Amino acid sequence: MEKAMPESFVVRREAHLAAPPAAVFALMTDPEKILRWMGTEAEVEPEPGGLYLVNVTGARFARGSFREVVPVHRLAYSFGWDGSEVVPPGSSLVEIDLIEQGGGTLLRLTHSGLPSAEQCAGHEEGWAHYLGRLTEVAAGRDPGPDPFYGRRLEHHHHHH
Repeated sequence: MEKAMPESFVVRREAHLAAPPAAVFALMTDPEKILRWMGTEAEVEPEPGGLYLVNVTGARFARGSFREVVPVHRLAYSFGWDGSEVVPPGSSLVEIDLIEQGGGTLLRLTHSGLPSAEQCAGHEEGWAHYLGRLTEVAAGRDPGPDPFYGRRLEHHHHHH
């Protein structure tokens, strides 16, 4: 009936970036550049040994599980969007692929799993904004939107 990995439900999205594939990887390879567009706390390749991990939301993922790593090319790993319950390893699969093209760079995103419609509708809307925000950075840094971050000469408390 539905033993492991119930149903299928697969979501795929595409986007056109005017920047090369190397620039896109650099953004996901740099923990500080991410804070410029989303991410309140990120840390990658910390102590010797190499370890990619970023807390996109909350702080739940039980244990990491890298499947395949290919810099400036493609990435394969799972962790869930943490948009509901917890989404443990195997419950969903996230993959990002970079393809070089004459007119900008094409980025393909596939997210498998989605055991509930709320996660499907939430992930579809979540990935659209995430991908849309990334395009703004790829086509130009310093995003117009200021969901939380937006430094612009702010006053401060005077000494007393």
